[PDB]
Amino acid sequence: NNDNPLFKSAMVALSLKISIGNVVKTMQFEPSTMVYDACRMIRERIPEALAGPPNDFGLFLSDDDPKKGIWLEAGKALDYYMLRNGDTMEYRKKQRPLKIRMLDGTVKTIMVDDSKTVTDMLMTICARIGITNHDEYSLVRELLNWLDHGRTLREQGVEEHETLLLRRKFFYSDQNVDSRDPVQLNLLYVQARDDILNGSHPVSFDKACEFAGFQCQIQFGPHNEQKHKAGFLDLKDFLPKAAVKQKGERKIFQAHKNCGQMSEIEAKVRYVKLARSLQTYGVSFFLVKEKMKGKNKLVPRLLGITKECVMRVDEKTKEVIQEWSLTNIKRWAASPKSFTLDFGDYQDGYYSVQTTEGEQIAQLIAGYIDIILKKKKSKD
Repeated sequence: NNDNPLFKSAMVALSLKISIGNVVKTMQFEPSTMVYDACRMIRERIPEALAGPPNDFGLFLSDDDPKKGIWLEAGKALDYYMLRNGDTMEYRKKQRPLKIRMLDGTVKTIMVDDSKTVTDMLMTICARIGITNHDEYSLVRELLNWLDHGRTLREQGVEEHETLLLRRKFFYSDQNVDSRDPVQLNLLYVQARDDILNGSHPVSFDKACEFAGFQCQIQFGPHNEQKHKAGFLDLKDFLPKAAVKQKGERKIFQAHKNCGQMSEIEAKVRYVKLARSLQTYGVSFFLVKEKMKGKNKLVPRLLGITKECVMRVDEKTKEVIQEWSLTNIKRWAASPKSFTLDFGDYQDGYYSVQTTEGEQIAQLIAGYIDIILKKKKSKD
């Protein structure tokens, strides 16, 4: 027998455990409290919440599956988040370290906001490195597994120990090549070289050996028959996977010889101009399976996307069977198994093919459209 002089009924307040590091205090909020207000009361009742400027801190609901933890939006109210008495929010630092592979082999570490999408972080990353054309850029895990620009790193399963790659994804505008800025020249070189080498830029066997000849001149200096003889080369470092044939060593060394005493800068300039001169340059290819009239077996075929068109290309000859301008495409739709283009009245029938790349294809087509729309308003 003992009543409680402190008993208060009809209290309709969220009783939440606030977590900051080793510390866990319990605090009371009115459910309709804006999140930016909850952070404010946290800062006024727990001194460990003053360890950094407010803009660096947020409320975070954790989860056994890290991809499912969420940062609460400043503009919402606690009850939007179906909070029940006894739940924990962490008042948590928003900045995480992120490792991007640098051109000199080092890895720069950039602080990025764990609460923002990959689109937003790309501005941060390019500014900290000094890239101007950031809407042409994207990220891949070091390990063409492009990440999703409309989702955070956390919700795609990218862990903080992972090192990421900054690569050019869209080919909308090309600055001129200038031997007077060797740093910029080396960028354009490294970008064209990696695309040839990894197979993003398909090239003939003959051409793949000509690039390799330039790459030899750039990495070893003028050809030296004494040191650059049979067996010298690690072909996987100099040829696309498709191109690796020991017939190539002799062919690469010839091209290397034909450079004579070309300087490393002239070789880089000649490498970039050659790549830019191929009709494959700036085209993203995807492997799809078409259906022919009659033929119940599907034909493998390449789908090429550019800043101007979508293209049906032959898997071997690389010649363009058919090309549709992006302005002739009314809508598209992807599935985990298919990709489909609607052309409106420009054609009788949809274009539909099997591919595991439907979503990647759609993201490329939509990204080019978004660059085009952004460039049309900014020229008005």
